[PDB]
Amino acid sequence: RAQLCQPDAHGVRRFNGRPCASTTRYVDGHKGACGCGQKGSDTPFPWNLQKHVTAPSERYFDDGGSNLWCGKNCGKCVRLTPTGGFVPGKGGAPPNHNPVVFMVTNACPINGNEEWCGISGKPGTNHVNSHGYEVHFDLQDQVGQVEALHWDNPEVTWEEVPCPGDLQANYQQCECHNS
Ligand SMILES: OC[C@H]1O[C@@H](O[C@H]2[C@H](O)[C@@H](O)[C@H](O)O[C@@H]2CO)[C@H](O)[C@@H](O)[C@@H]1O
Ligand SMILES: OC[C@H]1O[C@@H](O[C@H]2[C@H](O)[C@@H](O)[C@H](O)O[C@@H]2CO)[C@H](O)[C@@H](O)[C@@H]1O
Repeated sequence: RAQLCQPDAHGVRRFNGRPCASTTRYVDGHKGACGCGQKGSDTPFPWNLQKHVTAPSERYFDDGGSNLWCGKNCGKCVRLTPTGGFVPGKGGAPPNHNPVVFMVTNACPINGNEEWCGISGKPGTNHVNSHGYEVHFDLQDQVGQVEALHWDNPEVTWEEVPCPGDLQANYQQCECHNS
């Protein structure tokens, strides 16, 4: 048993009652779906390639909707805490369980990401991905910031939290701020 969050009666994986999420890492260089770069260009601000930022699965990104530009949850922050688990063959156990806060600045669409981001309802509606998680967080890794955490697709618990001050200030520059 590599996955430590066990499915509840509705199939949703949890760990001591808290909901779990799967995670992956990505590199693509795009500005992304919250507009965190210069208007009209596909160029991200450097901080949006360097900091702890995430592309959640589509139905969380837009709070049940399908908009892939200025989703409802752009600019939210989530605290992810490793459980020690992982999907066998698709991750590993991390060296510690320090929690890390990430800011939503992009989206992981269902199309082309069915295994991890193919979840057909928002959290709380008992819809899960193919590995049993109600939400997925794809972590930006342009500058190796996920490797610096030594995270290889860890299973995590997840919660929304207020953003740290520096990430709030960064988000103010994104086009979707106040949309
Ligand atoms: O589709 C989500 C995300 O997947 C990333 O690839 C995963 C891959 O699915 C998994 O089998 C392997 O173990 O890990 C990699 C890295 O997390 C891919 O890099 C992303 O572009 C994609 O958005
Ligand atoms: O990059 C600006 C462009 O972002 C689009 O979102 C993409 C994002 O670029 C990509 O990194 C991620 O993997 O997929 C999302 C969703 O397809 C956004 O949809 C566009 O409106 C925007 O112009």
